[PDB]
Amino acid sequence: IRVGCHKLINHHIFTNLILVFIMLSSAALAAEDPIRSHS
Ligand SMILES: CC(C)CCC[C@@H](C)[C@H]1CC[C@H]2[C@@H]3CC=C4C[C@@H](O)CC[C@]4(C)[C@H]3CC[C@]12C
Repeated sequence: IRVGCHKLINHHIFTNLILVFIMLSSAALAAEDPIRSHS
């Protein structure tokens, strides 16, 4: 059934966790070293 997966997508805590992961995955991009490739 597609109803079970639909409820999780349109949830209150699931959409917050995926949103805080997006703004935290960006910080992983800013911390990279551009000079030393092998670090
Ligand atoms: C968890 C991620 C996505 C957000 C936090 C990222 C920052 C705060 C973390 C990610 C990897 C970490 C680095 C991993 C390895 C080292 C080498 C060590 O000799 C000095 C600290 C240093 C340089 C860490 C500093 C903190 C660091 C840059």
